[PDB]
Amino acid sequence: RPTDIKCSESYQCFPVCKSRFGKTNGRCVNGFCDCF
Repeated sequence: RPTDIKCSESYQCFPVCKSRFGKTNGRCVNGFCDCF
């Protein structure tokens, strides 16, 4: 899902998603993290 976690770049999200939600990967969509 998309979130409201602000980011400039994807490598910011990926570990945050893996840490928080336990998702496989994340990507910065339109300046906000999307985890999947």
